[PDB]
Amino acid sequence: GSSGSSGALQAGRLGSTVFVANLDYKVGWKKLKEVFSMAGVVVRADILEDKDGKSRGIGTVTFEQSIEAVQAISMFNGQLLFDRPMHVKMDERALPKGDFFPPERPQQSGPSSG
Repeated sequence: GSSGSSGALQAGRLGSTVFVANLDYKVGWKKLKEVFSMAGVVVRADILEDKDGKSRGIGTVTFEQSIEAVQAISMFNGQLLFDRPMHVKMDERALPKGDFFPPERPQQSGPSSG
């Protein structure tokens, strides 16, 4: 069987979700969320765990509007929390919002007929 042909790329950095890494064990979804509350309202706040169960210093925060999300990422980008720098980067999976329509406008004109 073939090795394993793969393919991917990053074309469209959209969304609000933010990936947080290098967090303190003590830091819980509570504090994390409460903190991110600054940039804006956290629609969904939770922490990422591994097989063992203990958080690997990685969390996830979801704001309401992109604007708010961005602010946090920055205001938190390189922020020293509990004597430990946090890593807030824009999420990868940019899920849509069921909002998109094709360009359809009522325009008809062309008086030409032999």
